[PDB]
Amino acid sequence: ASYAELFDIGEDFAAFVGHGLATEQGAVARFRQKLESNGLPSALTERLQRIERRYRLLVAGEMWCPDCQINLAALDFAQRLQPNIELAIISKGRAEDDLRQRLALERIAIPLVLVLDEEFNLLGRFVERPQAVLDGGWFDITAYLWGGHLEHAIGDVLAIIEGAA
Amino acid sequence: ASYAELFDIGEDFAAFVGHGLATEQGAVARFRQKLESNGLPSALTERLQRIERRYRLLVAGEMWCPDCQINLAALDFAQRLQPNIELAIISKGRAEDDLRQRLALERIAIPLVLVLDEEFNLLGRFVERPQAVLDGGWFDITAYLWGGHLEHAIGDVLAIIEGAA
Repeated sequence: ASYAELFDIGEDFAAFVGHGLATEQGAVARFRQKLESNGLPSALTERLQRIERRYRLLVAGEMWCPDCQINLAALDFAQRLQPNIELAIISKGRAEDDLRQRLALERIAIPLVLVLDEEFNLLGRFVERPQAVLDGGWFDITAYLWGGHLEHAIGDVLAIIEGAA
Repeated sequence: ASYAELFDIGEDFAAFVGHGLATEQGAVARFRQKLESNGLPSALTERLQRIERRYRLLVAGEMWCPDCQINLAALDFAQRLQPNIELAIISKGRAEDDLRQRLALERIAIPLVLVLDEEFNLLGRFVERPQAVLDGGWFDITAYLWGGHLEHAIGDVLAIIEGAA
């Protein structure tokens, strides 16, 4: 299926979360509250506000995955603040079946977030975790699992949008 | 999660089908029409009508899978004819994450259909294909992919219900 066809059958975040176990919806609620209370740095907030074109994020994720709970709570926050961004979420299994060849991936690590423009051209991708976490060791991964890198998922995605033209 | 918790977040067949690509919904429509036109043997139809207790089928499946398209179209038919049976469908990924240990499976072949009673006790399972297809060769698998074993998915499931007490 084309990226447009996949984004069409993808679910929105509210629906995605609504299909999760009570425990998993509570994990997402926890990461959401951290952003709602702490907010975001002003430099990042400014970069978000300056996004004036429409971007589509095609995600492969699942509500039982801790990395999806973490990073998608973040990207939902961003999208609710900046509705020029929109997420649609398909399954890991569907990504394994239809996205592995074109993306040149042997396996699908979730969340896989594909950043597309309005004509569904692929601008880049975020895979599993923020790059500052993927460059780190035990310490960074641990703070991340605690929700201390939520702003990095947003920053990474903005970076891909910014990196394009 | 318990089998009750998993069946609760499972989607019904109509919803499951509604999230599929137009092409995949057409495949399901095709297998449905074959049952709607041809029907079922009278011996099988009788065994279906005699199911007087409530049974819950917890399925792991995905709309892009040909085996799920085939066998779940069949089991939906059965359930619409015999509403003492009810399907709820969760993802392959969630089955990989939460059902592999308790079922003693190294991998999840879909559809995985777990047959449970009303107190969510596991009576048995159907895995990927009907047993008469799994015992066959190229010829049987080919007729199966063409939809010539739809009645066997139903029969297998009734057999598990019948095999219990």
